[PDB]
Amino acid sequence: RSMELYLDTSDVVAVKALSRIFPLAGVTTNPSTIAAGKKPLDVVLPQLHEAMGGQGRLFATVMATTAEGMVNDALKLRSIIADIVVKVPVTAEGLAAIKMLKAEGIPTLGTAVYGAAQGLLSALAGAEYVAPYVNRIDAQGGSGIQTVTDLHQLLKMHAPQAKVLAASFKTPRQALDCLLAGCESITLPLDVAQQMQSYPAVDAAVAKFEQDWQGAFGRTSI
Amino acid sequence: SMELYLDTSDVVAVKALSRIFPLAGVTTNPSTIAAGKKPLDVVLPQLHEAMGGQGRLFATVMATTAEGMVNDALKLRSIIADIVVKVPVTAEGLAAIKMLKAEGIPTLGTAVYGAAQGLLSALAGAEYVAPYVNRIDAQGGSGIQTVTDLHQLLKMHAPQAKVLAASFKTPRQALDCLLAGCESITLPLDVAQQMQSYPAVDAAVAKFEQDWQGAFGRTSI
Amino acid sequence: SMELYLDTSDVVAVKALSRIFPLAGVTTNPSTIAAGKKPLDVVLPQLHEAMGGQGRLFATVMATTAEGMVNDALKLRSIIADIVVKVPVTAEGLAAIKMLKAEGIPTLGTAVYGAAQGLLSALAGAEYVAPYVNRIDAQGGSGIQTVTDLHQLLKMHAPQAKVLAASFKTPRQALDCLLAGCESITLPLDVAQQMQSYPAVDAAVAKFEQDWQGAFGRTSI
Amino acid sequence: SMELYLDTSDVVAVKALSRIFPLAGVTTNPSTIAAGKKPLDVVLPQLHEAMGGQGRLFATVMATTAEGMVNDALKLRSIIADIVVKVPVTAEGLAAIKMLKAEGIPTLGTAVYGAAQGLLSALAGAEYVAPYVNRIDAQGGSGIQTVTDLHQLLKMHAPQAKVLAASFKTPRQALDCLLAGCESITLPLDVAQQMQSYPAVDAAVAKFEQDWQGAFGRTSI
Amino acid sequence: SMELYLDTSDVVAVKALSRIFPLAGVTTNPSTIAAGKKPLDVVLPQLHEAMGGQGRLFATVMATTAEGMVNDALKLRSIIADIVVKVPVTAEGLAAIKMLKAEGIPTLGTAVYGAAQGLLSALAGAEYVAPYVNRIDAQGGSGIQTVTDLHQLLKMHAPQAKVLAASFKTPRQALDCLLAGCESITLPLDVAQQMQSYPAVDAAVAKFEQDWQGAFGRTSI
Amino acid sequence: RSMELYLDTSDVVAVKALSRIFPLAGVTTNPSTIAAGKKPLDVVLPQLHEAMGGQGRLFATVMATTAEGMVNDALKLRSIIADIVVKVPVTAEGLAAIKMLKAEGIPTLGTAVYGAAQGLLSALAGAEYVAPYVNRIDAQGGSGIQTVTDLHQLLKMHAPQAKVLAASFKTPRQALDCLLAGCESITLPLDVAQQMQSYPAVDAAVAKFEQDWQGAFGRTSI
Amino acid sequence: SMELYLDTSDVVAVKALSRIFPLAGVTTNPSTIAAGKKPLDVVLPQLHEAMGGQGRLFATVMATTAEGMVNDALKLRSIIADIVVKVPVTAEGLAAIKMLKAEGIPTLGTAVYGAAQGLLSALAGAEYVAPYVNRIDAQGGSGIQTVTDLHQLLKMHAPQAKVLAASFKTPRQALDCLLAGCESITLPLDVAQQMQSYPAVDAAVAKFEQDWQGAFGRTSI
Amino acid sequence: SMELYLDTSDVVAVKALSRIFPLAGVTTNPSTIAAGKKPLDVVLPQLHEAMGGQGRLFATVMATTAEGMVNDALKLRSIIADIVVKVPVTAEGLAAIKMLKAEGIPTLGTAVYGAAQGLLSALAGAEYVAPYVNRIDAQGGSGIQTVTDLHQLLKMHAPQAKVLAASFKTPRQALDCLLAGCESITLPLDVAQQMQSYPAVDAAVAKFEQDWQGAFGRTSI
Ligand SMILES: CC(=O)[C@@H](O)[C@H](O)c1cccs1
Ligand SMILES: CC(=O)[C@@H](O)[C@H](O)c1cccs1
Ligand SMILES: CC(=O)[C@@H](O)[C@H](O)c1cccs1
Ligand SMILES: CC(=O)[C@@H](O)[C@H](O)c1cccs1
Ligand SMILES: CC(=O)[C@@H](O)[C@H](O)c1cccs1
Ligand SMILES: CC(=O)[C@@H](O)[C@H](O)c1cccs1
Ligand SMILES: CC(=O)[C@@H](O)[C@H](O)c1cccs1
Ligand SMILES: [Cl-]
Ligand SMILES: [Cl-]
Ligand SMILES: [Cl-]
Repeated sequence: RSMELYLDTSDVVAVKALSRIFPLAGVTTNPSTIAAGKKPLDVVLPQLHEAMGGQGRLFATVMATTAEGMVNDALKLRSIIADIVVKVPVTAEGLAAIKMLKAEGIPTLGTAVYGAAQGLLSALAGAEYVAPYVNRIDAQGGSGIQTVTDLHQLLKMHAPQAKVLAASFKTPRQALDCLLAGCESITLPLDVAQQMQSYPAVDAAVAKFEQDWQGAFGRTSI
Repeated sequence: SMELYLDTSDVVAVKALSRIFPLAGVTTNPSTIAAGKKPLDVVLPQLHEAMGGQGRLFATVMATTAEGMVNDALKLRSIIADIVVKVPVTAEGLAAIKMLKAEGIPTLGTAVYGAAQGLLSALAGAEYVAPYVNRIDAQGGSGIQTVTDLHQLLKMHAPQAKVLAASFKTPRQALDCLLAGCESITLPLDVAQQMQSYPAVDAAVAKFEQDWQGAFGRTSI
Repeated sequence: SMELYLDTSDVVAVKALSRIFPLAGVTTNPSTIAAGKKPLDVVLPQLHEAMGGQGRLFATVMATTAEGMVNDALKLRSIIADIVVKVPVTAEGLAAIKMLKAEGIPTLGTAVYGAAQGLLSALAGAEYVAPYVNRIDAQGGSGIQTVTDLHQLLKMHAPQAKVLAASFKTPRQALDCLLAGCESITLPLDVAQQMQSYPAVDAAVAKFEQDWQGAFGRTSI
Repeated sequence: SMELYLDTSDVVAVKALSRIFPLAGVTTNPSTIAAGKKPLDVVLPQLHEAMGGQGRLFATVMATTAEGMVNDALKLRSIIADIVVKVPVTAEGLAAIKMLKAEGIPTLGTAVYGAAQGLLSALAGAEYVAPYVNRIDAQGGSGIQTVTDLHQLLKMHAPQAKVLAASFKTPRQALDCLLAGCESITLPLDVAQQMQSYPAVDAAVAKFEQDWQGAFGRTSI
Repeated sequence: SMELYLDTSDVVAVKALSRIFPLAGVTTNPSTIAAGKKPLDVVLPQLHEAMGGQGRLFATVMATTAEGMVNDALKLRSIIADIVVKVPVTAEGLAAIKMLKAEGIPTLGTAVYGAAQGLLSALAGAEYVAPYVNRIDAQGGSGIQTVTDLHQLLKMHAPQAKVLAASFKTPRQALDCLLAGCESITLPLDVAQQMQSYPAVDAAVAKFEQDWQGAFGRTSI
Repeated sequence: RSMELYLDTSDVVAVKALSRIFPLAGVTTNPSTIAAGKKPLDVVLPQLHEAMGGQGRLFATVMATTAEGMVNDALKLRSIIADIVVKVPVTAEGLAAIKMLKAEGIPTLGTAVYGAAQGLLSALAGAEYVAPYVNRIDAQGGSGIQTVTDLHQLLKMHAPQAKVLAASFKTPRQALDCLLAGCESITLPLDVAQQMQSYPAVDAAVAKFEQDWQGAFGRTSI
Repeated sequence: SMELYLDTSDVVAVKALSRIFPLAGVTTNPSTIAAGKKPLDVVLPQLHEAMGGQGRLFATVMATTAEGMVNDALKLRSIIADIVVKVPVTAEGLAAIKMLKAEGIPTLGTAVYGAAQGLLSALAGAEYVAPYVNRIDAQGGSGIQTVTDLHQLLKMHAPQAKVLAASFKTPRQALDCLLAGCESITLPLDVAQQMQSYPAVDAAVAKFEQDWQGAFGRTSI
Repeated sequence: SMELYLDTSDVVAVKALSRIFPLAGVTTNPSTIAAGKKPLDVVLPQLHEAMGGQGRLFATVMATTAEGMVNDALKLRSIIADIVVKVPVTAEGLAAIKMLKAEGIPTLGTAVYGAAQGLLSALAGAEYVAPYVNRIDAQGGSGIQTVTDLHQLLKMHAPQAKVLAASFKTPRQALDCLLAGCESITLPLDVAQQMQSYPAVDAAVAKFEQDWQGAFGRTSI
């Protein structure tokens, strides 16, 4: 029943480096980070999978406007990565697509979720993950944390096969607050993930350990 | 696990929104049947087909004695074999719900304006109870508090029944009902159709498209 | 799952309301049987018949010593094989409830005015505990608070017992007991006949009939 | 499910109240043993007999060292084979409790003035933990708060142990302890009597009788 | 259920307190080893023996790089076969914890100053997470809040991990961690030595003795 | 706006002894304790007044059963003690009496109060103090603390010229809980007051002060 | 605005810390006076001048009878004319506080272990009430809860008095008292020192200096 | 009534954002002054001019000793006669704040990482206390909690002082500080720039424009 922690990036190098340190469940991509990488899906998706040692889940986003075109995008994505999770923006056509994909047996995530009812609808349609945009919700004068709180309650009561996968972070604290509200998965962008490697108090505590050790013995080693 | 219903008799709307929303069914009442100009024997099968043969239908008895309500219920079931029969929760309605429980015909208790009235309908055997959220507000109560209390009462005192909240003017009313734990909900057309547009979602998707076009010169996968 | 009871000895009213309400049985007390002016050997089979041979019956012992109360319990059980014996929660009553649990005759602890007294009766073996909600109010206490505390005590510390709340002047009191978790209830006649009319529900049904008429020329299905 | 105890060494009171209260046993302590002037080998079997040969008994060790306390335990168990041994929660007492757990002799941690101390006694092996509610109050703290915390600590961190609350001046202290989840309790005689007999219950039974003799000219059933 | 630990490497003190406290084991850290002036291969078997061969031991790695930390873990395990390896939760420590999870060596994430950092160590595979309660308090934050948050985060998002709170100045800090749900705890010597004597307890036992000798001439049973 | 602590007794020697220790505002008598004292009102009441050194408020209960009889009793009590406060049990006739005595300008207390509504009624009729029987309410299965809480709120919102004067106590904790609920005055029975009279922990702290002082100066005193 | 005190009789420390800390004065007690090994007539003026003639002084009576406590108050006030006299809140101390109020000498009620005790000392006339926060904890209670209740009691029932919390092992205890509304406080030396230096502050000041140096080739102006 | 500040040394940005926002002034620190590459004597009057010659300026001392910081403050006040001097809340900074209050120079206590530290700075005389919200988050605490506690501490215990919260990554952090009561705030450039873009507002206005055009054939008044 462990939580799932994802990297929100398309940057293969960073995924390889951070995979060594973090207990990562996989990588979420979106069209903007794919485009930023400049490499097409059929190139970058296997590269990201390789960068995680072949383990973990990948997510990528459909691009078509109509529900049926979104199903065709899903089929292409799955032909690139057989067990990829298909992200579908939760519009009306997106809801139709999510229902179609549930009928086809292809796992989906409802993305670009700005409110709890919209998120719950995508889960009822069949999405196994629902991704509210926490920081984006804030920026249009709402509360991303409250949306995550409500959405998580609604999924657990009314669509219990789905999880919240919160996205859109500017600080580690936002992600902490989402987890404290029960949200069962999370995808962190690169800078937020990197702010979680510091803690100078830990460094000083290890330094005092070493000073005491090299002071009773003649060693910093064991 | 929750059941989302559409509160209409408009067969065109049912077919359109069946494509978008995860509908569990359609609830009719006398007023939307009438406004549809079509008799039960025509529009009930049209509704059933408009959601692709899956889905639950609900329709309201019209008689005013309990035995008359049982008669109405039998006619409705002969029109649609698995239909759920809405009985307004009056004294006679409670009698009808009791008799129909005996008959093995599933019932919903409708026109509920208060938590205890709703619980009674559930105790008599209704497997759904439908408080009128917005109408409760309109006589100076709180439809949300009635749904909250009714849900608690059903979950500990009549656990076979669900709240099926109805009567909404805004999507937020329905969201508040769901947050209070209400297990099913039926939405009128304009509320469901407000749950379709999201400007910020379209702006994010348009930005995705623009970035994709800047990098790959295309708009497609 | 909840048990709804009628608190009366009036046989004609039990007959009348057993068709409408979903009754689990009837509770009598000394004052109620004395208003009836028919002895326990008459009115108890009549009350049993007026519920269609269904539903449970409750009646109160009159003796003052535990051994006397046990004798009364055997009398009542000889009149109605499956009757539940009401015992006022005094010291002797507590002793009698213990004795009756040893005998295997189900009891209810009645005339409870405080949570601790009620819990003691449940621990003695009573299956139901009956606080007098309104009478507690009149002592300057809070019937609702006592019911709330008693239900928590039973669920934590005597889980084989249920609160069967009694003594009501308004439907709201009974609803408040049910929302506090109280698992059964017995209503006096007037409070039963205040939950059986709602002008808003009749107006709703009337508007439904008006639309049906204005669209099909009939008020029938 | 809850265990109610009497906090006394008075064999007459035990006989008389075991007929009325659903007692699970009797708790003795050195002061009440002394006040009875009878040694343990006399008064413990008297107490066991006054409970009708059922019931759990508790007695306190008197030794000051762990190993002496273990010897006191063995003495106590020779007097009453299934007695629970009360050990004051001092450092030596914690030692004794661990030893007695190894020996298979059920203990109770007594003279508990704080929640951490009580949890320690339960972790060492005590199956009951006995905070002194009123004494804690008298020292400037809150006995109810200590019972509340200790019960939470036991259910999370030593789930084989129960709180057995002791030291009471009013029935309300006992009730507050039970509402806080306390699974067992032991009452001193005066509090136990205040829990029997309430004038409003007697007035209610008297009015029941009086109008049972108004219609019907009788006293009985 | 709960696991109580001593935070020390003083072998004599461990042998002494293991007779009184219900210890689950001993945690060491590099400062406390150094202050003991004995190397690991000497003092770890000594602490194990001083606990009587039962009990879990914990010891900290010294390397700065993840691979060297894995090395230290193997060495520690050669000294004590079932020892838990404490890894400070840095980036390299997180790497070391993931590697050690792959190796099947149980780990504790130590030097934890915030809830998210601790949660990460559990996700990487640590079975225990040790926030420094008082050191968080000293830097202006709240060690109790960090423990409260961390416990919730582990119970819902990393359920195979427990909080093992460390760094205490008062018994009240440890109590508050346990009231927050903390499933294990490691106490420094002075703090363990302060929940070891209670004046009001000794006064109660002396009152017992006084009454007992006023009645039976003697003390002892 | 200091609270008022009263002693609930008519034992003159206990009043003199306990007034030395405690900051008493006065003494409340009732018929039972006056009877226990075996001395008529015209002799105990002046004795109690002097046992408080002349300062201090006195309270005594009427014995008559009709409103006009109670006004008579009140006039007699005021002839004994010019500024005595007249206690009136809150019955229907008691309420009529309190209205009449308000008209007379004679301060009154509504006593034998078992419910918040009853107590508020007595204050509305003109009582300046209202005395719920905390422990008697606890005794018959209710909550004297809740009754004090509700009564205090009612008086502050709806009868602000009146104060709660809580009575009937088996423990000091009941009294502290009344005070924490805002109750503005309290009358303590002898045993409860006497339990508020020693604390071993304080004596241990003082003994340790003395022992450190002796170790440093060999003196024990200043 | 708040009064922050130092809880010491170390003259050198008082002079040092008075330069850093915004102190309103110094509280002495018999233990710290004795540890300084100088009598009152010597050390009190030394402390006064170590605060630069500003600041209030507090000192404790030694006598055990009320008359003796008053006599001690007179000696104390002849040494320091505006000193506040600390009286331990015993029965005799309550008497002494009453007498000193009648004399017009300001008092603090010390060694308060419970909220009602503290309230009594304020009612008797004490301008300050000093609970022993950490010592209340060590007895198994909660010093923080005592301070909270006492502050509420003083504000509604003895408004001329302030809580002056004392007895601290951590700065967090002090902070929790101030958050509870505590209007004055007195810190021992080690807690006082912990409250000034924070490594993260120094790190931020160093980063500021480094940026300045990089942009201007200096660390000044 | 609340005071909104811009946290920058960028003279151009100050002029731009002065046009939009209701600024009360500008806070500088060493890092932003340094990043601007202009000495205090040059950039501080530039900033004053960019604010239209009104509003408050803040600048930080660089010295490490109280006496050094005081002379730094004198230099600052010679550049800007009414400037507020930011002093990092260390021990030396505390002494500096006390001395500067003696000198009548307004100060702000900066680099506050905990509520107690900040309160000390206000008690020493600082008119403003600046916790570093985001930096507190970063080291494992909660900057929002620190702001909340500090604001309560200042309002109860140092009412002449205001929280001036700083260090922000999002507008939400600042909103949460204001909702906790914090009375002043200083925003970095990018957060201030997120607070001037509102897509839904632009959409509503464009809809206004379109309706006005469809009715009057023009877009203006
Ligand atoms: C039973 C219902 O569905 C009603 O809510 C109907 O939709 C309304 C018309 C005007 C207010 S409510
Ligand atoms: C237990 C009952 O059946 C109620 O009728 C109750 O006994 C009354 C309250 C007020 C008058 S009678
Ligand atoms: C632990 C007990 O058994 C109680 O009886 C308690 O110790 C008291 C006796 C008298 C005043 S408090
Ligand atoms: C080394 C640690 O992690 C702590 O266990 C240690 O006990 C403390 C040092 C300063 C305050 S507490
Ligand atoms: C009327 C009073 O003033 C009370 O003292 C009353 O007499 C009590 C009975 C039991 C405890 S208190
Ligand atoms: C009056 C005092 O300051 C003492 O209570 C001192 O502060 C101590 C606290 C804990 C052990 S000694
Ligand atoms: C002290 C300040 O004025 C802030 O700029 C603070 O230093 C930071 C927040 C995020 C990165 S640095
Ligand atoms: Cl049966
Ligand atoms: Cl050690
Ligand atoms: Cl008396």
